[PDB]
Amino acid sequence: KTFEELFTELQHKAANTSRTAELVDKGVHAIGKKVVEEAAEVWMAAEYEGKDAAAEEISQLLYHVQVMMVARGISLDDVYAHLL
Amino acid sequence: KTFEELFTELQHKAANTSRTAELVDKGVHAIGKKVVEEAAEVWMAAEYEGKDAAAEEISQLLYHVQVMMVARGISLDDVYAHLL
Amino acid sequence: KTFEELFTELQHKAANTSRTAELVDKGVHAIGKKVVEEAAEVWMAAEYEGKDAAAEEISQLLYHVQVMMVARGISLDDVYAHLL
Amino acid sequence: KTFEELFTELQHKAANTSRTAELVDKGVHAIGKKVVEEAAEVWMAAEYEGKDAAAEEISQLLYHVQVMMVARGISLDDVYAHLL
Repeated sequence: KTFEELFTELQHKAANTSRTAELVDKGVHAIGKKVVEEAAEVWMAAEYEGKDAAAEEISQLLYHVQVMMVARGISLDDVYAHLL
Repeated sequence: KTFEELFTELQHKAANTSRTAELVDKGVHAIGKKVVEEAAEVWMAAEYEGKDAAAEEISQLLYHVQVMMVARGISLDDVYAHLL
Repeated sequence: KTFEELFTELQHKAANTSRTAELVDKGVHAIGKKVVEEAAEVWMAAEYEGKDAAAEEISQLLYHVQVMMVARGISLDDVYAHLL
Repeated sequence: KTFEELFTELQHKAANTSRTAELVDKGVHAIGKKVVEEAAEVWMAAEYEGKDAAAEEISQLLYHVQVMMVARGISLDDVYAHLL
């Protein structure tokens, strides 16, 4: 249920394709389009929709950011080190 | 050092202003501009820069996403419930 | 060759589908994804690529902005009135 | 009143500062933030607001795209050549 647990789950699913979202294969460009569209959706939901809708969009944004981390070999420690 | 720990730290700093980034006062629009500009920076860094640069940009994005959550009263449980 | 001429060409192609890009049918959400992704690409090219590459990305952005105008029934006069 | 005329007006105002918006001085990064935030505003207005509000946001996006062209030395011919 932790951010760290779900991330390790994604690193394993990326070790290989046709089941769960394999954007890692498509690459940075494809993942970047999603990050960018989701950020706009997060802003949109935060402004016009309810808390639940905003939380759903935020989860999609986080998911794609995590996928981008997996695609570039970035770890939670690398990111956390900067969150300070 | 956990995503959950840093988030609770921000919820407290939002209980009041002029010290650490108080975007919560400015509102959703101000935070949204940041989320959107940071997403594009994340994509840019992921494509042209190194792993560390990408991780720094990602941390900035996550920070602003967390701020947006604080501003809208969204909790980690709300978001995590959707990450599944 | 004028912005105004190409726009009127697009308004006609939207009067009906399967030839040239018919995003008007898919709707605002689909065109919005493109505008938001191209905006980031424009920023990216402007920063890391040459003038021609940046011009190509800018043309893609303008095209999708124009499509959004068509999809929402917005005219050049409506927009131009605000450009002042 | 034409896209081409307003653009030539901006090229002259960029020949020098403190009157009309001088982004050109601040550079690509500052203009890029605007392009990226305006694209999200364009999408937002297109989805939730009226035609006029969408037109106003579109005008702001075009203005900044034009400024970006000025800042990078890109001409209308360069862009128009690609719009085909």
